[PDB]
Amino acid sequence: DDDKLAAAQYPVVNTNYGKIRGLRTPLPNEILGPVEQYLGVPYASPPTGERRFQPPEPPSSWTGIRNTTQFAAVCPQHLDERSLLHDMLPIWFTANLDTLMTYVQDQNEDCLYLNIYVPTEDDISKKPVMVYIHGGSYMEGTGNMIDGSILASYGNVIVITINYRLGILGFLSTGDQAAKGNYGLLDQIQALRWIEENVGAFGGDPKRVTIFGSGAGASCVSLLTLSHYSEGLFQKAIIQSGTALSSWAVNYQPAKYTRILADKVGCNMLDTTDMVECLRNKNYKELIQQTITPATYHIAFGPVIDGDVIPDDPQILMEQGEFLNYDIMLGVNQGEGLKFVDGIVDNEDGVTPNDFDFSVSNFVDNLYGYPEGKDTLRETIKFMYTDWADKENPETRRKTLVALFTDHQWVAPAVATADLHAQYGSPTYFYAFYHHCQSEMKPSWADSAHGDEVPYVFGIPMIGPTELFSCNFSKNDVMLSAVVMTYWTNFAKTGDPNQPVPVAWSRYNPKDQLYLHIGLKPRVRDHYRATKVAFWLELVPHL
Amino acid sequence: AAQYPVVNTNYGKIRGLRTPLPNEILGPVEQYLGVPYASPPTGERRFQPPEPPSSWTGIRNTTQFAAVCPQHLDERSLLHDMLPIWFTANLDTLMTYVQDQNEDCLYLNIYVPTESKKPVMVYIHGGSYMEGTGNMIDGSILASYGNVIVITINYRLGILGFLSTGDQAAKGNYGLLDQIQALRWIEENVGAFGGDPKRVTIFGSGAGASCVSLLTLSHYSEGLFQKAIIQSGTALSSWAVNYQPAKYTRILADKVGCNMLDTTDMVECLRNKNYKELIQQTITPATYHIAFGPVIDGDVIPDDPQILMEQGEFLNYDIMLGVNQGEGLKFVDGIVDNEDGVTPNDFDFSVSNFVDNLYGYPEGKDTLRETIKFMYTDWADKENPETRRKTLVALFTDHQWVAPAVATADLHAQYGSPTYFYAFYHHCQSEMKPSWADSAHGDEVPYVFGIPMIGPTELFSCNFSKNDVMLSAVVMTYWTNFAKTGDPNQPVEVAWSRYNPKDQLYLHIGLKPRVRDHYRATKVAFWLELVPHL
Ligand SMILES: *[C@@H]1O[C@H](CO)[C@@H](O)[C@H](O)[C@H]1NC(C)=O
Ligand SMILES: *[C@@H]1O[C@H](CO)[C@@H](O)[C@H](O)[C@H]1NC(C)=O
Ligand SMILES: *[C@@H]1O[C@H](CO)[C@@H](O)[C@H](O)[C@H]1NC(C)=O
Ligand SMILES: *[C@H]1O[C@H](CO)[C@@H](O)[C@H](O)[C@H]1NC(C)=O
Ligand SMILES: [Cl-]
Ligand SMILES: [Cl-]
Ligand SMILES: [Cl-]
Ligand SMILES: [Cl-]
Ligand SMILES: [Cl-]
Ligand SMILES: [Cl-]
Ligand code: NA
Repeated sequence: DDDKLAAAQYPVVNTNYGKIRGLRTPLPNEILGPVEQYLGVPYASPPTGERRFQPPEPPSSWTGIRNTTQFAAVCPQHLDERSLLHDMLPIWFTANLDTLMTYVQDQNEDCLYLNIYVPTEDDISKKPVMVYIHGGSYMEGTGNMIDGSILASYGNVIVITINYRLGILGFLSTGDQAAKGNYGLLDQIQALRWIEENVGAFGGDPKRVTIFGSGAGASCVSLLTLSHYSEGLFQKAIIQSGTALSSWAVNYQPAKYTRILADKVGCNMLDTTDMVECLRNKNYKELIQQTITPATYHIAFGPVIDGDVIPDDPQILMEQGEFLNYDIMLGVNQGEGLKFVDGIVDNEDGVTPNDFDFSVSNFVDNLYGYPEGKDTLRETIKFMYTDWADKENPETRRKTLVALFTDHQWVAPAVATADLHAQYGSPTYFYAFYHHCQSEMKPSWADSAHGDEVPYVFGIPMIGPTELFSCNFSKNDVMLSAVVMTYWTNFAKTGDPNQPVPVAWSRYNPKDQLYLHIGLKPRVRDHYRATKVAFWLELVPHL
Repeated sequence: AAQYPVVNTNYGKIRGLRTPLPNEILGPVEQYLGVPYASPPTGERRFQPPEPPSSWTGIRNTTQFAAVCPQHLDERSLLHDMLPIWFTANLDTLMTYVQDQNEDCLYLNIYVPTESKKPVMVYIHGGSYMEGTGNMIDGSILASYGNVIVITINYRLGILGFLSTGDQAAKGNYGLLDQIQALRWIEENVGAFGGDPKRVTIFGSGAGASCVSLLTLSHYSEGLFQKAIIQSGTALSSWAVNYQPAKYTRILADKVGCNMLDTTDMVECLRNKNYKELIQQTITPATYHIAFGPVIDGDVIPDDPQILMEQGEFLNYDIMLGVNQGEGLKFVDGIVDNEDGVTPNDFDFSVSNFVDNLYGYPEGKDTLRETIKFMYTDWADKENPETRRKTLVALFTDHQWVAPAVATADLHAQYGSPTYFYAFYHHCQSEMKPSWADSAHGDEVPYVFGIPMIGPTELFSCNFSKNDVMLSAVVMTYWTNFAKTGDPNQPVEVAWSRYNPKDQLYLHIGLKPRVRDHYRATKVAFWLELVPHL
């Protein structure tokens, strides 16, 4: 280096595709060191024209030095704001999205970019790498929305956020060879390949890559641990409030929704090859502006069992042992399913016996459909989710309904995953998350909800302002963020959330079933919601 | 001499005895033993309702127990293995009471304290309708301690009390009608003993509690008592009522040479048999059921007890009822290992058999079996073999005692009739009880009758401490306050709140008595609400 100061302030890295120039970025927090930011790094060719509804290809090489100093365009996205998938998004998701200048007026089908946050800290070795897969129900979001600077600086790990194709463009499938689906997953895989080959140039360790995600990102992470395409690309996974086993994780009726789309957009031809080519040439505004409403608690565009990328049912893939070679941390938040009681809560924060019966009846219609012994099943669910010690209390009735949806959609599938992963000694760690930041939009009576661990994972309380991310942070929030980031980055470094940086988080196994209660008072407990989980995992599959 | 008090009854004068009690600060008691309350149910009056007794001239001695009703003591029986540890598990020391038997057995015993007209507590013994006697309970301590008259009764048992053809040849329920006739006698005569016929409480344990429950639901009981205490039994359990009397009467009649198909001829033939010929026969009912007991006759018991309760027949009475923590102890006989545990195989076997025996085959038997297995598994400690033992005791206790007691209480308290509920959580030290066992079937009886205030007796079967003495005083005060006022808190203690279906307040009775709520509410709702849909 000749101009050593320029080389420090505007660091240049030589990738396999050419040189890029990033930005050394100080962090306002006095005790956090600067990070190098490389924003808008292309990891694949633009999936445009004939590459729409096709797997991603490697990016083009270049000569000279390419600036990677600001966020690239976001993947095209729209979704009906009354959609159940839209209403299940975190309380902070939309407001934070609208903060992004790239989101607001820089959507582009050319969107396969990633963002890299490198600690400037000097190890006097190669740093662990944490790769984040954002949520948003497969339809919305961007890696740009998460600043990985503080996690990187606090943990002395490289943090990478990725953009992958969303919605129709990422997941359209015909259920046959014309459009095999899973484009967004293949994008994630191609990012991980790029990372494997290029992260060494940033001082990163390809042999210590952890993938992590929340919501639909956690479903993606779970699905990647079960695909042969992912092998040798990462060694650890953290799975936050999502799984491969939930009703909205996989689309079992892709052809139906693709046809509904085609007909809304002037592609009424029956031949699937011609229909796909017609959609392939449609202006993308036309496509993403359509409202294709799935059956309740299901998805219209998302991952499919294609027989290749996802060879079979996720339960079967877990039973066959695909994910056993990864160390896995996974968990849930106490009241993920808060939106389940949207509409049915009164001004005294209660629900009526009538509302309860209706809600359970609709739950069974939508999630079980018409199984052997449906009437028995509905009755047994009502019984299990009634508090017989206080059966006239309307506020308790509200709580049990949130519990029903939380248990079924998040808790039982997480525990099933944990049990399938831990059953032969593969390292497994389970958490239940009990804290949430103060937010005026949230009801007083609400527990930790869907997306509420995310501010703690990314160290947002340390950024500076008390009022950010739809939160009002306290000193306890700062402490809890530090606890969480230490566990998460320790895990990335060693596969053990207790090592090397200093309460002991014990390993999960199906026998003792130890889990970390994460809150202001972290503590190891056992058999999380054991009776309700056993209900869903053991009794119900016979009713 | 004052040692031999004479009382004029409506039928003639009787001589009893003034008995000192070992304790000097408990008053003496006058005892009138073997008082006839009905004519002998013999000859043509076998299998007929009881008639009033005959009058007599002069003074008739009522100075010793009369002969008990015929009964066989059989260790092959489950209705025998069911009986309290004190009842029959002590053998040659119970035979003391049951050796002098006679079909002429319609006698009662009266215990009058010597301290206005006194309340009267009338006790109906248990023994599965098949065995026992009032003579086995000495009412002297309860009477003297509570300042109430205590009366124990003998009623026809087994075949002679309960044989029925299921038609008009033998309508059944002779034993219940005996109890009614004793209550009539008491209503008409107890005044001569200083008793108040307007303050009569009936009480019973086990099958005696089932009898009490059934009497609250019979129009024949009207005007004979105002209060009931119902200890560890109901009208609603599988062994309370015989829904198949003709079957078992036919089996008996065939063993004994009464093979006629005409039921009038079969009954008259049975009348001609020696009673010993009858009580000797092994007649084995379906498991958890009875061969000879109360029947739905259309008269004494017009309909299913559930239906009688919903029509409100017992709404006039003030009722105290309860159960013991671990009633169903015998359910796990033979499957508890030397470390007090039960295996998962023995758990699955017990539950499966439980369902075969109590549900037979309802709409969805497999669903039912798997659901019961789920509900009685401790999913937070799935491998613990001692917990597995506890949950089996709980299964049987919940089904046979707790759920039907709560159903009875709810139906009684529904529209504001005074109702009190208890759960009994203490038992005396006994070497033939396992160290891990909770309060079992019959374990409240020594406390109700003040047995710790005398000491270990032959029948009980207990070593007693200071705590047992105090618990007896607590129980006797509640029981006798209730007989006095209808309120266990008032004579003219921890406050025992009324039971209603909303708040569901009950008294935890033990060394630390206290009011709690919603006793085993989840398990009770399982049996009462969900299961009838499975
Ligand atoms: C790269 O960014 C820097 C910083 O603003 C700018 O001076 C330089 O001209 C940029 N290079 C190109 C090719 O845009
Ligand atoms: C009544 O009992 C007394 C006291 O034992 C006795 O003196 C008398 O002979 C008895 N009367 C009879 C048997 O008629
Ligand atoms: C009472 O205690 C004695 C010790 O004096 C013991 O031998 C006996 O077995 C106990 N009795 C019962 C019924 O448990
Ligand atoms: C943050 O708390 C302040 C009071 O300190 C309040 O005015 C504001 O509405 C809160 N913001 C959120 C997003 O909860
Ligand atoms: Cl490119
Ligand atoms: Cl996210
Ligand atoms: Cl639970
Ligand atoms: Cl007579
Ligand atoms: Cl008794
Ligand atoms: Cl319970
Ligand atoms: Na700083």
